[PDB]
Amino acid sequence: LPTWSLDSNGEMRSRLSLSEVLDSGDLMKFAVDKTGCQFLEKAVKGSLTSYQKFQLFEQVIGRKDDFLKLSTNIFGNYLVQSVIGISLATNDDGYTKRQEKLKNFISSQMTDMCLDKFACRVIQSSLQNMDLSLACKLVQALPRDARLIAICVDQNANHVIQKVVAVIPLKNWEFIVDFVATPEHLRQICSDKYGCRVVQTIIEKLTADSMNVDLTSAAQNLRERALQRLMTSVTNRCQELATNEYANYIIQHIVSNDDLAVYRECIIEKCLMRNLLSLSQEKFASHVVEKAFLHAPLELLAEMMDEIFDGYIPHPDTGKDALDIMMFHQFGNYVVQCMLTICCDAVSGRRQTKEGGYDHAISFQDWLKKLHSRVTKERHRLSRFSSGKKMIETLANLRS
RNA sequence: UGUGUCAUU
Repeated sequence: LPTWSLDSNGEMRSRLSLSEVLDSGDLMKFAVDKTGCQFLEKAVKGSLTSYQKFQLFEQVIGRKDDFLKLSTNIFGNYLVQSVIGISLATNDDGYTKRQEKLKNFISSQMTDMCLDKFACRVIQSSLQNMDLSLACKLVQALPRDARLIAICVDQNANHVIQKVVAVIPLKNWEFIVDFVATPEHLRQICSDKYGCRVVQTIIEKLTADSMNVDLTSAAQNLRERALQRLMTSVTNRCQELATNEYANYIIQHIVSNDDLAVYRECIIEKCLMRNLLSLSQEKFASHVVEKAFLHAPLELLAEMMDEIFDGYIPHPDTGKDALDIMMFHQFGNYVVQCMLTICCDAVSGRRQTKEGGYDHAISFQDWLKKLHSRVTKERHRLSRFSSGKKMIETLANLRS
């Protein structure tokens, strides 16, 4: 800090005024100092005269280099966000110029700011607070090449994309949806810890659910088309995605959401059906298989059940079947528990059995009887395992 | 007996 602002202890003076700091030309020293910025942050929340604001506007968001330096600073980024807020609240003759300048500063450095731990916060605040027409311009400044992948998978920058999706109309970021849906991009992004979160957020915003009822019908049509395009791409690679350590959450989200029912059915038909035994033995895809059992429409559920009970040839020597394999498998056992719980819920009326113009209770009773018969026959081996004890207890609870 | 994300003074 400037010596004029210090005690004989080398400690920032108390009773310092905002105007002293503004007048001094030393603001940049305060704004990057923990104690100095703390003072500024408190001072700018109080009453400010027109000239105090004018000075803050000039010194904090008025020149590109100082704006970037504070925006990328651990302490200064807070002051930048505060001053942007004051600027937006001050409708004097300088308003338009200030906001255009802010848009220009940010746009010109968009990628670098998004990737920065602190400046990404300035971006997010600006996107939700600036006049919408200007916030849309920021979105336009996002890169469209490999740098956009870097942004999507970045620990900081992914939150910028999530903010865009939250507070900007789809038309402005539809290019991101098309970018992500490119086969090679989808692969990279979905297979990333942060990238998969970005894709899930996009899917959520593109869903015609209770949160989108305020869209005009024209906007709904734009959304439906973008969703259809993204789902086509996801469906084209669902085997790869379902089995992946991160992308399996995306497939689960789609399968689990009633508002995505048509896409749920595509996925089940495209990569799960005929692969249930194999996928049930996978660390990540076994969770997807469970969701499919839990949410499939009755006709597909019947096909799935039929596949487990009768879809596979028993081992030529031992006579072990798919059910034997899954019940004792480290991941498969949870799929079998899921099947049983579904059937018990249905028969005990915890799950609605009417669908497709028919009451399918008879089907659930049938599947339940097959499970009960297997569990009975194999009760001794099953009782050796937590999963087996659980199934035995599940059937015991139903009887009661 | 089996997986992630949810990040600044």
